[PDB]
Amino acid sequence: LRLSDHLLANYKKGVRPVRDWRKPTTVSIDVIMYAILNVDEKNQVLTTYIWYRQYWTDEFLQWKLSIPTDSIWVPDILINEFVDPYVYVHHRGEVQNYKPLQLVTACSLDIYNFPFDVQNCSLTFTSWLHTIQDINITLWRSPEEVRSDKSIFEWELLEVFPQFKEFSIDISNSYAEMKFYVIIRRRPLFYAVSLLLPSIFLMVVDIVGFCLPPDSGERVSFKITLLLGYSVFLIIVSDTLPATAIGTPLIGVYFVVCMALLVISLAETIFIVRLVHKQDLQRPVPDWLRHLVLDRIAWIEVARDWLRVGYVLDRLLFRIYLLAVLAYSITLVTLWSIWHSS
Amino acid sequence: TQPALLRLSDHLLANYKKGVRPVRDWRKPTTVSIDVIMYAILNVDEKNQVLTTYIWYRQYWTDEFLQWTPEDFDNVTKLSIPTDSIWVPDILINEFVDVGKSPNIPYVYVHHRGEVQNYKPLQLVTACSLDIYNFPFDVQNCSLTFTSWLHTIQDINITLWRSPEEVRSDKSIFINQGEWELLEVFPQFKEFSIDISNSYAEMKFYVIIRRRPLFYAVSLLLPSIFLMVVDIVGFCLPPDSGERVSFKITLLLGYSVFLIIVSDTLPATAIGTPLIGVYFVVCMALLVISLAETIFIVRLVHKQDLQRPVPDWLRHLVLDRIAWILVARDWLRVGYVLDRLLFRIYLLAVLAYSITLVTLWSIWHSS
Amino acid sequence: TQPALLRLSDHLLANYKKGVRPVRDWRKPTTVSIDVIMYAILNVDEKNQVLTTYIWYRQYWTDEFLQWTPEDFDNVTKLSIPTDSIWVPDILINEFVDVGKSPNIPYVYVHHRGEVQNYKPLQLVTACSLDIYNFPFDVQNCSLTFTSWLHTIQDINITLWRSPEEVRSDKSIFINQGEWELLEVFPQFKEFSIDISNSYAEMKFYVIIRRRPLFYAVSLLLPSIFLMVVDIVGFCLPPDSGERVSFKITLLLGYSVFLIIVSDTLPATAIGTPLIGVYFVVCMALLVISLAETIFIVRLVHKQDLQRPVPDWLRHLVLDRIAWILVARDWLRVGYVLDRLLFRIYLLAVLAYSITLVTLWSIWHSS
Amino acid sequence: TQPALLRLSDHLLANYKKGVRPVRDWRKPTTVSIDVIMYAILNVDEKNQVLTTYIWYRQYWTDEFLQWTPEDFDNVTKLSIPTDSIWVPDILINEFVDVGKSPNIPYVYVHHRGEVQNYKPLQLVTACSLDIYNFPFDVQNCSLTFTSWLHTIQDINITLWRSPEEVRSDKSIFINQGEWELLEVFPQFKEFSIDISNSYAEMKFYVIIRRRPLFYAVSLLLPSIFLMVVDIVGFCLPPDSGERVSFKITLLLGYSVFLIIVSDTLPATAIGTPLIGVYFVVCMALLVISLAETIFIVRLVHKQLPVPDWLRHLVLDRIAWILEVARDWLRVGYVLDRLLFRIYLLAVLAYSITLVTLWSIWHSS
Ligand SMILES: NCCc1c[nH]c2ccc(O)cc12
Ligand SMILES: NCCc1c[nH]c2ccc(O)cc12
Repeated sequence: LRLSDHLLANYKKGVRPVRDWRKPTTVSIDVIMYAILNVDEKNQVLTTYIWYRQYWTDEFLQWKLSIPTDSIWVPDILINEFVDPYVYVHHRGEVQNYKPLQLVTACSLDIYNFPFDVQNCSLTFTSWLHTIQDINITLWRSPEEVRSDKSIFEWELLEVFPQFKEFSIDISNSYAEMKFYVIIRRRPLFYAVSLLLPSIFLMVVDIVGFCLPPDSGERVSFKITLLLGYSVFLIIVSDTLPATAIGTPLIGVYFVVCMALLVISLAETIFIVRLVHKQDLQRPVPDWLRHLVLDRIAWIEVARDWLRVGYVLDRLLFRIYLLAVLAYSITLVTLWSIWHSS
Repeated sequence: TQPALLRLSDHLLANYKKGVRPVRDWRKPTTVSIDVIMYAILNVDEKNQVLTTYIWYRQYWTDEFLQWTPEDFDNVTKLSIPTDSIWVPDILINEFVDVGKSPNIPYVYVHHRGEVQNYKPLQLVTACSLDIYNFPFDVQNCSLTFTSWLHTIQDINITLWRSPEEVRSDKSIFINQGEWELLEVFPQFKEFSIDISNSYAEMKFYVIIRRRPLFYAVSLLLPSIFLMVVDIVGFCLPPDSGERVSFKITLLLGYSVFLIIVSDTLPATAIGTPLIGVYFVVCMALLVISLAETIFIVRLVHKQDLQRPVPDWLRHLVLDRIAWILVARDWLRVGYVLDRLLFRIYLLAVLAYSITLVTLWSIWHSS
Repeated sequence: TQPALLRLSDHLLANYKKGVRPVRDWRKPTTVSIDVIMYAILNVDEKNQVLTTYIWYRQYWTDEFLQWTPEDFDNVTKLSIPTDSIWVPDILINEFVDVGKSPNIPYVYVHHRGEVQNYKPLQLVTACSLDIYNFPFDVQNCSLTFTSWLHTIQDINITLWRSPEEVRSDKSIFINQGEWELLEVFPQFKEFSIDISNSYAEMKFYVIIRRRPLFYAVSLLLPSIFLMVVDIVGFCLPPDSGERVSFKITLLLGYSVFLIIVSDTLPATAIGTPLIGVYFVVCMALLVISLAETIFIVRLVHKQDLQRPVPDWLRHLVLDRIAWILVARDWLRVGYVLDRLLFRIYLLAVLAYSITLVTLWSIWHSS
Repeated sequence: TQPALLRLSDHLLANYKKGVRPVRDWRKPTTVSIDVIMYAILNVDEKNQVLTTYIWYRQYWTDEFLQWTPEDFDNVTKLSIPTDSIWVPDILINEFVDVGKSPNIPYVYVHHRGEVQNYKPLQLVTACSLDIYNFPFDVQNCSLTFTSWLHTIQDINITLWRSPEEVRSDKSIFINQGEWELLEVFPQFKEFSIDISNSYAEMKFYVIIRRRPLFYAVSLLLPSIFLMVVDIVGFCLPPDSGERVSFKITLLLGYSVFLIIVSDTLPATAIGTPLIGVYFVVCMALLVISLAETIFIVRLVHKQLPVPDWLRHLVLDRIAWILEVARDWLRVGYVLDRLLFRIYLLAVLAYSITLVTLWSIWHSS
């Protein structure tokens, strides 16, 4: 009890421990990651669980002692991109600080590879107000060699490595910047089942629908039901994939491409249904665009007028849709290869 | 005591009282200089109220009790002492709904002439006016006001550390990510007085903000126009006694899904739904009317039913409305002419929808 | 000489002991006038029955130790004593389930006669009843009980700064743009006694609020009405025709999705579900029953599976039904009477839904 | 002259020092009565294994240094002393995780015989083992232990202000319209000792909370059973080789939306998913299998190949006993579709049975 009274008398919080104020103090911090947490995909902020572990170098306190955090000085080393009591002090001249934190740090998020995304984010360390001409953050050891190889970890933590430069930080002329880039990976299984699994069947059922007779009215009902299916799947699209200034990911483009393609197919099918003997109306073609289109096809009552053109247009659209499906498959293969590479 | 930093700090904080305002004459109000630099507007979340933002905040007021003269002390020109030892003005936001989670930092700089610098980040959450009538092409005008919560004008006064024209166009450190882009910050100085004649000092920072609708356009708009163009052929291309019974209900369910999608991302507000939602409701009503028409004039009601006398004065109307616009046979003719009328109404509705989307885009771009 | 403020603050705070109730006679209670201004209703959580609201709170008590003659201290009649340096009473809301992220105001005005004014913004997370039987046309009242945690009437007595009418009809700074509209704030003071000699002062503010249902009406009421209307009008199709089968199938798919998201959207409390959830699940059951009727119809005529069996239950039940409403052929007649019965049931259900909506709106608008 | 309250407070705290046990004698201990009243169960995070409550915790210890004759201080028989100027028992919670944000009450009465009372609201966050295997019909049993911390009895003897019967039915102030229903608060007294030399004193405020399933009845159970019935009637209605693939994929999309809602509603634990997530996943798997088989059969029949004959013998012998070369393919597709329908009916029967069994266990409490 009386030990604290003696030590607290000859100590001031506001002053830096220095023999002379010209000499700059040295502060060391080692960042410990654990249990990576949810990342808000909106490209605004990500939340992670961290351990601080700050080590000091020189203090004018000499005589294990436990003291409240308000009885010893703690430097205001914080994070530049940052949003949202017992002290382990030794009599030899070293102090230890134990406190868990959540960064909830703002960063730049990449969605263009959803859901197989391996994005990079930074953890910059500095002091918000200190000029840091005397409290530089030169570290005790280099975390590059030791931290990178192994760590103690819906998201996967992959690699955290440091990087330093002298002059930086925009709040003031701050000498403290030891950036901690963070690499994370996402579990895609739930996202795969929720998005890719129902969508890929929406690519193969439409192929099956092309086997139906184009002139038959049953294909119209099939396309109507698939249009309702895309209407329903739009809810999944809106709920699952996030919003970003870059827009929808590379997967989201193919969804609207296939929806537009099926809309065009349905419109063509309905037009052919009208123009075949169901309604016909002896409607003639100008015979100019007809022969032009026939010449284009040449390289890779009222029956032949409409049935042939409808069939060839349906075959062309089926080829286009199969090409779109192949592009989708290639995109997923490439995304999975690049994500599993990391 | 050889470094004498302890001596300097204890000399400045010897007879200093934190609670007393630092003025030699009590009749002179203390003037606070405010600098606000935007960082992000992350997590706008619900659009009924609330606006989350991150700013970098500064304060510059002169303390007359910390005017220690140099050339006799350690010859320093800059001292840092904890914020818990000096008087700090009670500057607060009127819309200060949530304090948020921000690191409260000590050690405000104190100059050798007494000037105090109070750099501090603020993770603000404020309540402002959010008009979603033009969604997704939305531009919002939210206020970040700063005022003394309890001190009056003759106690605390508010000024700007830099001229307003510098504040408007100094979005330097702002990160240009997320769905929202900051356009303008407008500082204005309007006094505050609610009940009695104790004049307050209030400064308004009008944060003009803009939304990027690219994702929203791709996700919600382009499918909507696809359903419009499906309806346009659907009214005229499929004839009666066909698949129209399933067609109209399927597109009606699609429009209902569109209303659902608009609803989930847009919270309840004094305005019911944006203009796009109003047009979706109108198209749903038109589809209901078309379905009622088809069922009532085709199939079991009229096509299968026989010897049902249908008179009325509508045949007198079609002798004139068909000129203005341009029992089985009678039923087919009346169904066809009313279907053409519904075609014209829906074509007008789609034209109005496209025109209003163009108008909203023009307003959003010309902001 | 010393500044006027420093001398006055030293004179007031010398030999001043907080934690002692500032009265020169301990037998007279300290009257703490209370005034509350409602600023915003941040959130009304029916899940946890907690009301999140933001109010501007003012206190008013007389400290008999902080009295000074204005003739001295250079004619000063007001000060800024820190809050944590004097006696501040123990009034707090009994309904707290969370303190809230309310900023602290470290200053008060002490007048030259001892009158102390406390201004602070309170972010309240308080428990309520939150009956959702009338959703969306929902009117709810919440109490804000201000009483001292452990001070009786003989120690602390709570009154109103303003007259009850002024508190009731304030509507000054409230944000009239959210989901909830503030109807009134009803203050009334009742002495609360746990026993015969431990009466406690208590002030109750009744925050009566009213939801804005236009958004919910457009999002939920219009689609959920159009869908049942088209379901009614689709019974005009022949019961035995296969065109109704696809109609029923796709209507089932769309309406099932619609109800999935609706049931996700609707709130739920301990009492159960709103009055419209009953009609929604009733329509669920009715649509399932209609599809089962189609199942029975299709198997009769699509194949020869049901042609061989004959009705063993006879027409007695069917005869009673046709009296109440007013081999194949027999099965088709059974299908027709069941279809007519389901038509009556749908008509009754939709009529009841419309009457319920009208009654809910009339209750909501009247009060 | 001097105010009675001011003079009395000056006299009481002049010789008083915080940190020393108020009992003048060095032998007999300091009894500390306790009275805990539950107000609300704010949050139960099963993933983090933290129980967030809100109690009204009261202490009644008879201080000995705060004794005064009323006749000497203008008949003041009761005084309000700041809680930071006198000794207060250091009773903490053994299951402590976080203290939360609770209002600060800085006053405590002392009577003319030194009878201090300390009422305080606590937004406690405690760690208790939570099992969600019976969601939403789950009954939890979370402890609440108040310990002596520094003192090792014969200094502080924690006792109850009221008998366990009074504290058991503390529903006079509870907000009983939330998700969790407070069943009982049963206190248990037991002494634990680090060493045989001396023992500690503690209480065990067993708090049993039962979840109200009516919150999720319309959100999960009714939509789930509606989708089960819809899947059944969608197996029944369309022909197996007919125009069903479009309807089946629309149904699959709807049920995937339902699973999105479920994942946004159900809670997650390190133990695993509740008993209904298994049924949801099983129904998804069977629906996907049915859609894939129907797609395969329709593709083969529209291909126009007759039978592999490595399975026809077993299908006729075994698979057929569930109860034009493409015609045999259509028949075997129909047989497998009927088998899948029977499997789905068995699965929905199991789902219906387990819900009543879970409800009965929940109702048994
Ligand atoms: N910035 C608000 C200052 C203010 C002026 N009048 C008030 C009345 C109550 C209150 O809490 C605050 C105020
Ligand atoms: N002085 C008010 C004490 C108090 C607070 N909450 C209470 C609830 C019930 C009661 O009898 C008393 C109280």
